[PDB]
Amino acid sequence: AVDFSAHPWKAPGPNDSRGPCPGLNTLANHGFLPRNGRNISVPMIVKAGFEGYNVQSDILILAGKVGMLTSREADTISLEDLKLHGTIEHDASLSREDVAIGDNLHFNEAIFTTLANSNPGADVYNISSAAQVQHDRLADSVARNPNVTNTDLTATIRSSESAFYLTVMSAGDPLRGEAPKKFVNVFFQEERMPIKEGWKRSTTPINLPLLGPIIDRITELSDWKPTGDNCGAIVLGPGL
Amino acid sequence: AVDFSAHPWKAPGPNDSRGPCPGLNTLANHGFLPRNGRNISVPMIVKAGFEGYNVQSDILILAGKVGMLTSREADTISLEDLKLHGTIEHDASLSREDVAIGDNLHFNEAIFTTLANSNPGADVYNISSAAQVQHDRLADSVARNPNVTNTDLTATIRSSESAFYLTVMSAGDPLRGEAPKKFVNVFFQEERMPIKEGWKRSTTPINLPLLGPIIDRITELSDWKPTGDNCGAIVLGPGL
Ligand code: HEM
Ligand code: HEM
Ligand SMILES: *[C@@H]1O[C@H](CO)[C@@H](O)[C@H](O)[C@H]1NC(C)=O
Ligand SMILES: *[C@@H]1O[C@H](CO)[C@@H](O)[C@H](O)[C@H]1NC(C)=O
Ligand SMILES: *[C@@H]1O[C@H](CO)[C@@H](O)[C@H](O)[C@H]1NC(C)=O
Ligand SMILES: *[C@@H]1O[C@H](CO)[C@@H](O)[C@H](O)[C@H]1NC(C)=O
Ligand SMILES: *[C@@H]1O[C@H](CO)[C@@H](O)[C@H](O)[C@H]1NC(C)=O
Ligand SMILES: CCCCCCCCCCCC(=O)O
Ligand SMILES: CCCCCCCCCCCC(=O)O
Ligand SMILES: CCCCCCCCCCCC(=O)O
Ligand SMILES: [Mg+2]
Ligand SMILES: [Mg+2]
Repeated sequence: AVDFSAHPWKAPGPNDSRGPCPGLNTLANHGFLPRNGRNISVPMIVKAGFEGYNVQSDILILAGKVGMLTSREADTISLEDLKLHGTIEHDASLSREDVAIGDNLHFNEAIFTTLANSNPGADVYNISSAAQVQHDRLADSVARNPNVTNTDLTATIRSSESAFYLTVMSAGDPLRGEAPKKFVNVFFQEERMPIKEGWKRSTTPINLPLLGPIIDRITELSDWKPTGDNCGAIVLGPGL
Repeated sequence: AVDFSAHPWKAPGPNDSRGPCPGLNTLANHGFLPRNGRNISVPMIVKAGFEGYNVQSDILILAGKVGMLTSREADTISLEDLKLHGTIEHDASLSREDVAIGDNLHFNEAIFTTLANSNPGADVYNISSAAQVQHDRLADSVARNPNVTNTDLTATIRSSESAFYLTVMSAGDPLRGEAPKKFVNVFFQEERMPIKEGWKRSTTPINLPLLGPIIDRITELSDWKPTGDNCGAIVLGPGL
């Protein structure tokens, strides 16, 4: 009963709220979430992620309610609210700069180069390439950001995000933990579902049982180590 | 204008969900929240706290959305869900036991003795008595619970809770940070608004600007120090 032809991609206008998350931004750009990116609740996110990507309520409720903390409203956010550093938003992003040394909100092609150039010799990104990218992005933050934060929690969130692009933008079974570069690149660079390019919503549900072993393997292959205090404390609201 | 005659106290039935919070339990017991204690949203908490206690949306949105993390639902909790240790629920409670060594959910008269016996020779509890109680309760946990968690965050939450009973159950201006023992005792022991005893909803709004100096003073007088790592990390959801 979901009609993708009734969900065309449209570029956001200058006052349409967009955040640091390509997943939610893409849903908004197709009208699965409000195109203005505002007044978004967790039930709305659950429905949009199901309809758009076949992502299940388990992960979207867990992440969604943490995301709600970033606004001043009782039960909604704007997508831009999610840029709040140290709730979910973190250093060593795949396509954004660290907030201490740049723009933690907008897609940045220079940052994205690392991901774009990963898995040489193949037309997919996969678990080993995803891990290499995480290793390299963290190394970049440690090199260049004097305020870098790197904890078990940020590392887990980062692997979760890599698992998302490998699964949601997959061509075959999302279980395989690989996704066409052509699909993933459109997802990040244009925050668009690559429909003309051949992408289709997964027919396999993407939930925590599916993602968990992928996340853990990405972490394992990334050669991640604690670097500092390692306290997994999140920011509980804006303006504290 | 709030009609308290239309909000009578009724004892919870066997299937009514109740949690570790006397504030929310009392609102449920008067039907300001659903008497069954289920499917409770942050907007419902905001409205109930305003109507019942004149507590404003600043504190209830902030605390409410953190409380939402304790359930598996998109935008509601059951009151019992709030017992989840390490989200809001903490050791050295005023009226509950530490989860590692007892029941962190139900009112416990033996624990409550410390509060009940505080401020000898006055008919109010006040900021100095509240601080002494927090000191003594923490000392008890440090003595008897080898797994005690005691951090900047838990200390702040604890002082916030003491500030709540001093203000919401006040007779005079809540600014004064003192409340009749007869009112506070009914609040904890029966999770009832002490209307027959003479209590009335504050005509002064109770918000973060009002609570903040009370919180800080309680902490200052309590001779507080952190335990161990002093890591302000919360549990982000159940079953992790
Ligand atoms: C469930 C609700 C969601 C919330 C609240 C959320 C929130 C966020 C936030 C705050 C970030 C920024 C982290 C950072 O890079 O600093 C982010 C990144 C990301 N999210 Fe989401 N997200 C959600 C769902 C999704 C979904 C459904 C996808 C699907 C593919 C997704 C894919 C991503 C990816 C790939 C990134 C990494 C961007 C980068 O590192 O540059 N997210 N998310
Ligand atoms: C006017 C509103 C409220 C009042 C007056 C109030 C009052 C209190 C008090 C006095 C305690 C301490 C109980 C003790 O130490 O034995 C407490 C504990 C608690 N409250 Fe509230 N509360 C209010 C709102 C909230 C809200 C909105 C939430 C979350 C949605 C919440 C969650 C809790 C939790 C989880 C505890 C347990 C902490 C612990 O003792 O371990 N409260 N509350
Ligand atoms: C936000 O959404 C709620 C729920 O649908 C609605 O009642 C409210 O009017 C909306 N506000 C705006 C500004 O659109
Ligand atoms: C990822 O693809 C590369 C190149 O095809 C391959 O060498 C590597 O084994 C793959 N890793 C996984 C986990 O499939
Ligand atoms: C960031 O690091 C610099 C250099 O160490 C330091 O002066 C500054 O206080 C830090 N800022 C934050 C946000 O901690
Ligand atoms: C209400 O909470 C119950 C658990 O108490 C949960 O099963 C249900 O999905 C929630 N939703 C509704 C429809 O009330
Ligand atoms: C609390 O009451 C006691 C006894 O009346 C008094 O000694 C003490 O100074 C009071 N403290 C405050 C903060 O008012
Ligand atoms: C296995 C744990 C995954 C959930 C981590 C906490 C919530 C953050 C959501 C991660 C997804 C995202 O950030 O896009
Ligand atoms: C300013 C840091 C506090 C962050 C919010 C956590 C919960 C606030 C405590 C509210 C009182 C209560 O738990 O009943
Ligand atoms: C319930 C905890 C929330 C905040 C507790 C610590 C700060 C005191 C209140 C904030 C005062 C203010 O700046 O308006
Ligand atoms: Mg980031
Ligand atoms: Mg407790």
